[PDB]
Amino acid sequence: HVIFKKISRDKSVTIYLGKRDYIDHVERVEPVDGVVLVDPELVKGKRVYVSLTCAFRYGQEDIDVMGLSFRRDLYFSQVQVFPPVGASGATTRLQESLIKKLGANTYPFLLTFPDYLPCSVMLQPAPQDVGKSCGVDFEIKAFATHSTDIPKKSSVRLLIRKVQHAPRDMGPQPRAEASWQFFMSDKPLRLAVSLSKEIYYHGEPIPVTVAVTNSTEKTVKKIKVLVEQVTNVVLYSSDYYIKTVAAEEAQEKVPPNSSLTKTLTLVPLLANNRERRGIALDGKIKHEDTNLASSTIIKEGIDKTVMGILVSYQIKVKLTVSGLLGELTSSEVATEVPFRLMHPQP
Amino acid sequence: HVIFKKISRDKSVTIYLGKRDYIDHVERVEPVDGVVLVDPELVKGKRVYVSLTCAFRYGQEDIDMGLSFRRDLYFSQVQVFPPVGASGATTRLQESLIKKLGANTYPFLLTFPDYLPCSVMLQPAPQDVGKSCGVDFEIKAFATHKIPKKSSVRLLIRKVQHAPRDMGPQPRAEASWQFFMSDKPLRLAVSLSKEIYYHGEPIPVTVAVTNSTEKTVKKIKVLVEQVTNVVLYSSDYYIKTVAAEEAQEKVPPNSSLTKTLTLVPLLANNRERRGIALDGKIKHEDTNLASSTIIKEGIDKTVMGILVSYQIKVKLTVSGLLTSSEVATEVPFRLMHPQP
Repeated sequence: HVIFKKISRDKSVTIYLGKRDYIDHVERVEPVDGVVLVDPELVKGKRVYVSLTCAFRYGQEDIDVMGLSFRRDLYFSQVQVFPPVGASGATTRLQESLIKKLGANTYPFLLTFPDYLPCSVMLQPAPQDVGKSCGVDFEIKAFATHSTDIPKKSSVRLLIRKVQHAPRDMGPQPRAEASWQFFMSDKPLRLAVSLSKEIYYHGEPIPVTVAVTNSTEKTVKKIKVLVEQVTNVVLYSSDYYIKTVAAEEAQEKVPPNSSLTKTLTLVPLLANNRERRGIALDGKIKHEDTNLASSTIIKEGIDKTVMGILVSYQIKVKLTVSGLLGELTSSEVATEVPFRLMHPQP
Repeated sequence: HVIFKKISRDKSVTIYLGKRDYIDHVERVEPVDGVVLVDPELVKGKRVYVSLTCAFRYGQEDIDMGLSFRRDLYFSQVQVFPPVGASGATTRLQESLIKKLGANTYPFLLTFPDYLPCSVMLQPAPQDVGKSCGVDFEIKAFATHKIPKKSSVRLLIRKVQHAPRDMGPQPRAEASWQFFMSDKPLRLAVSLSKEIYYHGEPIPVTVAVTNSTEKTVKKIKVLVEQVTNVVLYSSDYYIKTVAAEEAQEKVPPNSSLTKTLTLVPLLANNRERRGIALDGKIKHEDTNLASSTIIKEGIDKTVMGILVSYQIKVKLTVSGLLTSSEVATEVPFRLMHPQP
């Protein structure tokens, strides 16, 4: 979108990139295309490498106590860029323009993503947690190696994002119908759930049309619709945990042998969901305001399991019915229907 | 398709067309291009118009007798005689027919707008002896002094859709359920082979079910459902099962099963059934089940007529701890004729 630079401490290696965000489509991931500008006197008789790193990070910064920092590399790849051996391969329009502008000391790099990688997802801390941080982030590091024996001064690092957008074509209209049976009763309780579409945007309302046809003597006390964020953490073992994001309930109760068809609109927002621990968010560039994490789309039929933070969404409708032992005691019937919460295509 | 003619009863107007079927590509509909041969002695001082008409029709004959309903969903007409100046843009078909027939041929072009249905009829029951319903298209050329019936000539045409070049995503539907006592879930997932299927082509329905409840899934049943939308004065719906298959396998508590069942929706298995949507006929010939209607996205006017869509319904019979619970989810697909 716009060309940005970062110069190393010793001013030996300068890195150039065209964009911060790199879009993961299901079929293919957008490659990291860029150039490095070197000072030939400063890089005389040393090798320069450009690396791409995907890291699972845990920060902890307690005042007066300790500073513990944890890191696990899910991906690491590097290509040599200096000294040049022959001509470079296929170059992008961005790379060709930048070599043309800067000069002869400019050298291109291309780092690619495989199929088994997550996206830039961070986890929200509580006000109980002052220095705690958790998330998956992507890094490009250009470094020189004076091998007369890695200097920190020659190395220059820059944060990037692997992002997913909403697909060109929408999925099926997500809908489910259920007919439940009780202790001895011949008559059933029927529930039908329907959403307006498969994919919703951040801030967009979700019209959940719910159609309950109660034909029993049982009274439906309240009907509750809730947006559930399914957060999956994969590292050594796969760990699923569910959190409620947005919730609304109808004012009307459903009578015995009577039906109700009501549509309920739910808006999931981070502005309503602040201060809660473990809420998955879309990864920041540098300390800016963010939203709730986008739905992760994984490539089908891949060999290796995807590690990191994987985010799923679902509409749950809960029905409290008057169960056994009378009207005073109650039991639950539920339906879960998944959906995608995603950013629009630019 | 070859060139065909129909002559007026008084032999005043002869209409020529190159084809009967006109393809509704979603972005633009194929226009009706033709010519009209006229007799100048019989048409001296008269005005000739060629019209295109879309009509919803209903017929009733003999129970206790005659009733016919008609709604013109579309009407447009163009004047051809007497000619004022020169013709506009002409197709190669129009130019070839003007040269071959001579001086008294006049071209017509009648275009379709975006909001129109396709040629869809409805199948009657065995007992329904004189009952017929459907949306049909008409081309009519007529002379005007007051319009005589003898001077007019009418000719049936079809608005048809074929399967698009670009196919949509692989159709997937997931749903989970929690029962009355147990907080344990039952998850059902459905996947299809294709987004678009052809007439006669088998549909592989891959059903995946993971049981965590204390309850047993007795039978798994898959249905091909024809959804028929009749729009005139209000939007009305009815759903009819076309093809049905059930698997012999049952799913126990704390178990998982993935099964793939094959269904072939055909009219041959669905004859003698009332309300079944069918692709419109030319004249009494054998047809198939109606093709899935594709409507242009973001159009201003509501589409009237008979609109046909297809869906895969899978329902699981879940036995309790009197009668068993049923849980179901739906997934759409398209059933269409292939590209010529």
